[PDB]
Amino acid sequence: PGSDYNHWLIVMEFPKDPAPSRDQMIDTYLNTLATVLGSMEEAKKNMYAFSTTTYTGFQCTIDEETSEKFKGLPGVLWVLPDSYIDVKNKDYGGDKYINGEIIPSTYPTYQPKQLEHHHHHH
Repeated sequence: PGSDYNHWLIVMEFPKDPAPSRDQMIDTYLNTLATVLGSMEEAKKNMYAFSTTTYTGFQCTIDEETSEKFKGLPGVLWVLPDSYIDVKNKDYGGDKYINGEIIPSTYPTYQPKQLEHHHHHH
């Protein structure tokens, strides 16, 4: 549902100690994408959304083969296909990254389906 094997959510892990700032995390997302894509220019072009609160990860337009390259990388916890949270607006959720400019998300606390926790029904 918006999932087409060319939009990928990459969930990461950060130091606690000094808590990374929000800008540090954005930079780290782009750093990670840039190492796989081989260029910072192409990372800035292909990162379209991210969170630093609800989850600590980013979402990018890369193909399936490319997404596999993230699974070994230090700091990467999950590589999962992204999907719409709002079909009408083709909204993938999370804050939007548009060539450096950040658009805060419409539903910031909304948990994406890919990161659902299953709660045992006792």
